[PDB]
Amino acid sequence: LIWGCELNEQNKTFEFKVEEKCEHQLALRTVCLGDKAKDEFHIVEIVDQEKSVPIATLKPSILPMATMVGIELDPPVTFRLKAGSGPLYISGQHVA
Amino acid sequence: DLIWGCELNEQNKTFEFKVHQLALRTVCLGDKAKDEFHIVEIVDKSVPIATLKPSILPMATMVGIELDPPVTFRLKAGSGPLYISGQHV
Amino acid sequence: LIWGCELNEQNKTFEFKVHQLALRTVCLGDKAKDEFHIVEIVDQKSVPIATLKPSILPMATMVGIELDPPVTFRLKAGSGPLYISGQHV
Amino acid sequence: DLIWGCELNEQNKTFEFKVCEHQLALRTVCLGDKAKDEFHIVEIVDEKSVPIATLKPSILPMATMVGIELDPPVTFRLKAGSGPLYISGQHV
Amino acid sequence: DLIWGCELNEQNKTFEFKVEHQLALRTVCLGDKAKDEFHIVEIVDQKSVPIATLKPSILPMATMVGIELDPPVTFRLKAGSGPLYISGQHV
Repeated sequence: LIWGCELNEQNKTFEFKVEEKCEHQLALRTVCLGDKAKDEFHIVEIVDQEKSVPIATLKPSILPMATMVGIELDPPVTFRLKAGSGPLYISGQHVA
Repeated sequence: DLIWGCELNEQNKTFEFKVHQLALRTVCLGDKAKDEFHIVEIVDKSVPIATLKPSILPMATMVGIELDPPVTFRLKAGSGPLYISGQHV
Repeated sequence: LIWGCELNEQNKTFEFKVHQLALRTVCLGDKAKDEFHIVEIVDQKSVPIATLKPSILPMATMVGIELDPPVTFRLKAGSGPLYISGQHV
Repeated sequence: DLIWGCELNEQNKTFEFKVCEHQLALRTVCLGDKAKDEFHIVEIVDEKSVPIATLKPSILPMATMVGIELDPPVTFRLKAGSGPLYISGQHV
Repeated sequence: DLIWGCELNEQNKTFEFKVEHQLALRTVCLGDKAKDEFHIVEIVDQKSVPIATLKPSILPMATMVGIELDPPVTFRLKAGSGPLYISGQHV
């Protein structure tokens, strides 16, 4: 199944988790802005312990999405909107 | 192994791919699309997967996205033409 | 190994003529007019695969598009020169 | 498995990555939101420097790196620009 | 395996990768002083095949995926002044 989250200013941080192990990874597929996103740089980072790794920088009028290739993560994973108001959408898939 | 494609627009905001797996390859705008952000998502949960705008980014390459039918593509925003392309796999 | 064509305003078509073609990139030449070019794959019908435009996106990387002969490439919109590259797989 | 990243910027232009064996697979390069609006170039140093990415905030603020798998130690340097420029990768 | 690259420019429009082992291309990118014009790079099968078009204020680099090449190959700057840089790995 396809997975998605939305990061935005009210909800800057989203923790993806899990009812089974199983060992399934989350493979990122794309990151993309909503069409009422403010016209400013939006930066999405992966958080783990404190270290975060920026992985995408976007801006509506410059670069509104990015294709993610090869990123496979071990749950639990935390995504965070380091900069920007969003909506910023992340998509992915379950992988074995 | 052989090419598939759909078209979404204002009067056709949806396309069900029904009855193997679909590998997406590209999403791109037609040349008369209006100059606005277009968002296409997968519903089966709604998950956006591309945001495009003719004078900013008129296409994207999709990598790794392989889907089991049935899946519906929706144009969450924008009026199209927006084309999705892919391959049976 | 390496292969490519050139579609343009005279030559809108190129037929890849009968194992397997892996597209690599599609890119515009430096004198394409500044307009939307669209390239579709035609079958034995039609699936737009790249939208480009010199001052917006003048090339794209193709990933995962592997084709069985025959297949034809059409310059649906635009003057060209537009170049496709590929590799026999 | 675990995600890796580094920040190259004007103060710290060079970042040396050091570790049963394990390559570093790069995933993305991207600019910070206060980077100056100028071209940033990043290169791998081994002395021969090979540039791998050029970015600029108002033109192309990030890129996806595909297939670049490196054997430690690797050195990243900011050939141009002041950053922040962020690199992400995975142990593989 | 190991990192390879070359600089192509107006004075040196060609670079020949010379001789088992293929070259997997990774990126192409422009220098911060390239002029603001379309640069094109093609593989010369010595049919030259363009593989990239870039321009500093529109698109200053691109990611190559799946291009693996047997030497001898030659890369040619079909337009543009450069510096244009190409990167790759021996696979």
